[PDB]
Amino acid sequence: VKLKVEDLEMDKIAPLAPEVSLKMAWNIMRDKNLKSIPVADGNNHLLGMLSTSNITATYMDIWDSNILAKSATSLDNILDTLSAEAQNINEERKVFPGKVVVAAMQAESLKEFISEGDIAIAGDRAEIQAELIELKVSLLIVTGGHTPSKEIIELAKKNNITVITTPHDSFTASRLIVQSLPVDYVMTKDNLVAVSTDDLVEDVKVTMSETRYSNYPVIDENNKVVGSIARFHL
Amino acid sequence: LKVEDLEMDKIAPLAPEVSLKMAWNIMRDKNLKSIPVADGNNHLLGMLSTSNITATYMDIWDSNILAKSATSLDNILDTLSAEAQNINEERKVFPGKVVVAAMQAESLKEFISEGDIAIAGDRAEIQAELIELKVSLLIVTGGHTPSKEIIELAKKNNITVITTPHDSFTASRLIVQSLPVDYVMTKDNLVAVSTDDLVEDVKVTMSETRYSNYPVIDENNKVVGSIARFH
Ligand SMILES: Nc1ncnc2c1ncn2[C@@H]1O[C@H](COP(=O)(O)O)[C@@H](O)[C@H]1O
Ligand SMILES: Nc1ncnc2c1ncn2[C@@H]1O[C@H](COP(=O)(O)O)[C@@H](O)[C@H]1O
Repeated sequence: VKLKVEDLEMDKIAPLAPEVSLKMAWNIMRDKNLKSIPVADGNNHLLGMLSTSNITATYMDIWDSNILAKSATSLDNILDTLSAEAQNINEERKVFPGKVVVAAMQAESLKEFISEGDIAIAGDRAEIQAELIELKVSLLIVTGGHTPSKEIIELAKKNNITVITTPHDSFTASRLIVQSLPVDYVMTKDNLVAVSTDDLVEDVKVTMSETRYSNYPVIDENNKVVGSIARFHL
Repeated sequence: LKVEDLEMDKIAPLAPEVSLKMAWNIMRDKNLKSIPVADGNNHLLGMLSTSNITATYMDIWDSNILAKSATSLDNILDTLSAEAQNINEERKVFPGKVVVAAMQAESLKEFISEGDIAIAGDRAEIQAELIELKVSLLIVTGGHTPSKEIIELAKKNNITVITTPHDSFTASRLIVQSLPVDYVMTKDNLVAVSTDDLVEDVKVTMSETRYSNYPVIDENNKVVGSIARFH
């Protein structure tokens, strides 16, 4: 009998969940030396492929802010990525709709640069933080590990502004934050070339030579993601 | 069947001083998982993967990174779409850390030290104090070219000063794309293949590793391209 895909020895790795961050994804991938990994849903049906090339394009190619918006990046992803902790959470805002801005300026001229719904990265100055609150940023990120005073926190409570503290400095926090993005915003979703447990190895061969992908997700006869295969397993 | 017989990617190798940005553009546009790096005589120096680029962006705490890597100013200018208003022509290296000068005048001394790379806005006072602190590189944001006065101060004190159209957040994201490929690429245990090898023998070689591509050399040890399992 000719060989089928299940007859091979492949990478039986658990697919990623679509809500996990680029950062969580890269750690999982790097630690298995994977060039790409499947994404699946709660029922373990194929949603996507995620390549290191996708991650990289996301860093190397961005004019676009509201990126946090378009990706619907969640607060948990930002806290994890910035090793941060929340002092107040607007529990009814799931999306941060504006752009990321380093509040470099002094208090009076912040309005020329920072709008309602923006994500502002500020330092340990109460004056700055109060003005960012009055401007109704969707998220205040305070740097240097300098947890804000109770007065500022109560003002965020009053106005329902999400406020968090990271130990990182503004530069570092600016480099990190894009690692927060969920995989599902970055992964490939269309024209997925998948392979069945029961396809003949000789058929898969043909199929694989048609494209140049590092890996192909393997799906069982019940349509569930079982792992992935590469040219190397042939 | 000889390796040369086969059909391959005939891609020109990267020069080792090229930035990650420029390198990614060439790869992205030729759809390359990896690419050879070679010297000015076309002898093999290394292999550069997108994994090596990504790892550089994800896993980095290490400032002085600009220093460790001898990142050049032309690389920073390109990446930041910047213009130089003064240049210290006797300094190839920027040795300190990158710091966003978000702070106020009198407080800068606590966070910024001599040799640092300061990202600043359109404030003469701040720019002047940064100069007085002897930063290696003052980067000015928002397309806000510094005043003649600030320019002459940089002149007398030999401080490199440049202006980028980008804001501080974006400058901070971009700057790391400046590093030269040779700081990032794999250098050792390079697995290469001769134009004049048995295709059956490159098959055994290849199965012992999981690399996307293997660079191809002729019998003069010149890099002619690369091949993959695909081929
Ligand atoms: N098996 C696949 N089917 C369809 N698209 C893929 C597959 N694997 C990767 N991709 C996508 O195709 C591009 C190149 O993938 P890769 O070869 O894995 O670097 C990236 O956008 C991937 O997300
Ligand atoms: N042909 C090769 N020989 C030796 N090392 C390589 C080769 N290609 C890539 N590498 C390195 O091995 C690691 C994985 O590369 P890749 O499989 O191309 O993502 C990266 O650090 C590469 O720089």
